[PDB]
Amino acid sequence: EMEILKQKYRLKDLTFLLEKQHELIKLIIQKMEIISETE
Amino acid sequence: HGMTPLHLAAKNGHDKVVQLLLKKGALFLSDHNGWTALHHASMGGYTQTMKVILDTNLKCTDRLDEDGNTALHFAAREGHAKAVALLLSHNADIVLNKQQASFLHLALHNKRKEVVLTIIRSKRWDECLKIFSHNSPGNKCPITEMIEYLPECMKVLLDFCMLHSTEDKSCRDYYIEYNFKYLQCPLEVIYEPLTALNAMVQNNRIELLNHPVCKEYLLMKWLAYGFRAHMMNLGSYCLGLIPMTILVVNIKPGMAFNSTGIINILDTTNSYLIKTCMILVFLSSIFGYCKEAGDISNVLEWIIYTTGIIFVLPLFVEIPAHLQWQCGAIAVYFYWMNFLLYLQRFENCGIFIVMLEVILKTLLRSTVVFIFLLLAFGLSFYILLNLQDPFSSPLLSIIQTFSMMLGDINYRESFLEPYLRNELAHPVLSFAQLVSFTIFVPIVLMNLLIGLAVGDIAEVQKHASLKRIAMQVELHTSLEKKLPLWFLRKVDQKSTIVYPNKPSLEMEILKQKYRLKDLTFLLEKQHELIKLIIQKMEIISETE
Amino acid sequence: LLAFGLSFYILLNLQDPFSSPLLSIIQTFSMMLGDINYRESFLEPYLRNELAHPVLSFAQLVSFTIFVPIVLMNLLIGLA
Amino acid sequence: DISNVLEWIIYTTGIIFVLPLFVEIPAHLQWQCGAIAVYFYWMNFLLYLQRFENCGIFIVMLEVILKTLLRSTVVFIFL
Repeated sequence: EMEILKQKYRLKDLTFLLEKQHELIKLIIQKMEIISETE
Repeated sequence: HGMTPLHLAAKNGHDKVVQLLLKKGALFLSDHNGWTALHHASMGGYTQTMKVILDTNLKCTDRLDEDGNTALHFAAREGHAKAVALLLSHNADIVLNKQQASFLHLALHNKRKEVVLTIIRSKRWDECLKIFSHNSPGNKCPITEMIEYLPECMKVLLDFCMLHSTEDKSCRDYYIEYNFKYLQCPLEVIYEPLTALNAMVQNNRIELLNHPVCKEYLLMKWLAYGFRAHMMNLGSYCLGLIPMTILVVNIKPGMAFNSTGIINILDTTNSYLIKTCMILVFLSSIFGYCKEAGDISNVLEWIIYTTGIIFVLPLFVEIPAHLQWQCGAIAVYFYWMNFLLYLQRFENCGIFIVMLEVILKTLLRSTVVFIFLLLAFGLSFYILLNLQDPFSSPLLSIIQTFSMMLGDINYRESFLEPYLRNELAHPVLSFAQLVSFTIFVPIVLMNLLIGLAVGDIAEVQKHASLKRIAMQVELHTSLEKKLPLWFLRKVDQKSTIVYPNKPSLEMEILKQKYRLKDLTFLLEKQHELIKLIIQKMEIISETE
Repeated sequence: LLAFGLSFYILLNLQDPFSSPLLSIIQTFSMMLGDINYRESFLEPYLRNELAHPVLSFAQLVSFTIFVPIVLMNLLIGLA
Repeated sequence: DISNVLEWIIYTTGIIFVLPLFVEIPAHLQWQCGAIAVYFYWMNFLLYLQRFENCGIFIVMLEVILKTLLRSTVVFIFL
């Protein structure tokens, strides 16, 4: 039970960090500027 | 796909651009498959976009796509509990899907615990419970769905139905009340007696079945009709079981008797008791025959009734005492053997009867090997020890072998005394056969039986409480189906006040698997976004 | 025990151990542990023509031996 | 194999038991061989029952228990 709970906490931390990373990448796409491929 | 740029903005959850579009003369249209901006916001679970888009017209809340699903259906299916709460608070409309799958049903089928909890805590929980399909092959009543899929949500709902009040010290001030609204199917085919309990027992909801609400529901049904029916059945059986026992105990076996009294000089001392007992036995046997007119139990009851008729037959026509008392012995033996099965419908004795049945079944399975071993050893002992009374006949030889299987080998009297007196025809052969028999039957066969029994008992004890509650539920369901209309409404309570003072691996693994699946999906989306970043970024310095 | 004791009391009424209902149940309780007095109680009366119901008594003996000392004791040992 | 030895004993004792068909023999040896033959005949029928879906597992259990007993027989005989 202790090992399974530790794995679950590791996965929860991975999930939280992935949400933060996804938000940061969305910000990168939102704020970056494009001057060559403007279609 | 007719996707408006507003649809794209809602799909990717960009509040500011949605506000900019809506402010500068945007219009609410429908893309291919009938979706809209609210549908995409529900799919993405962007609550801010919902709250910004909902207060502009108040007309896109209830829109049907090409399949009939609304924003609430997508929000509940994707697992966005907060978006579901925001939609429900803003006068969301519940409409059955073209498939007849409501948003609560979609949440239950996808096993979203927090969405279901938020739905239950919503002020419109009863309304959302009301609308469901009464005839669709799937998408059954919500209570059954949560019993099957999410036992924890149902446990929380029952604790909400616990109604634990007067929590002011343990000073005999408790008036805790039990409510039974959610244990009865809310639709109103046929009327199933106990839908919730049957659903719980079918899905092995032992943790849910052990809840105080369910236990008290079963207890209330017991005191309502189950105890009455149980007492009626036991009295009907005892009316013939008991007088037979008095007849056997108060009359010396092998002696003829009739209504007047003992006829084998006439006693005329217990004449009234004897006449009453035989009258009761005859009436009970006739009642049993009539109930048969209108399985091992059937054969047992038929033998009991026939032997009861023959035993008390001298009421009208005299019969020899020999046949009378043979039938009396058979009748009393099978009467108590059948009372054993009558005890099965109890919460304290049923599991022992189940264990007895499984052990008996295993013994009957092994009886072929048993009788072959007994035949071998009995014929051997019959040839070897033919000059002894126990082994003087083949049938007596097999019966004696059966008797000594249990370890009661008469080693001294059967082997040693004849040997020292020079009575054994084949001494070495007889002693070798004795050693072989002792090694084989009483050691190996009995050890095999004890191991099989220890496995059977362990297997039965694996599902003890579930089996007990299953038998109780089945008995109550049969009783409800027996009493058609009036007794149910007479005894149905929906509420009872109780005075206490008297004045886990499969679920965890599945949760981990869902977490990993969500991580995988988010990683695909993140990888796509990074690929887009590489595709669209511009490079002016390192052009090689 | 009540079933088997009453059966043995009717079937073997002419024997001292089963001469009374209470003694019959006590004797059945005693022979539960596998101490069935097969010879003295069944075989010797049978060869001397003392059993009132020989076939019934032998069938009941086989049923008792199958039921109590085997099945009941095995059930108790598994529960323990 | 145990089956081959069982069958050989069965056949030899069967020949000796019904030998008076041609040559007379003392009844003592005849009936000793008859007892041996019938005992081993039913013991071998036990193995013949093994090729069934209802009795095979009991024969397997008997075999494993017998093997364990033969393993422990050294300590048994010393005690």
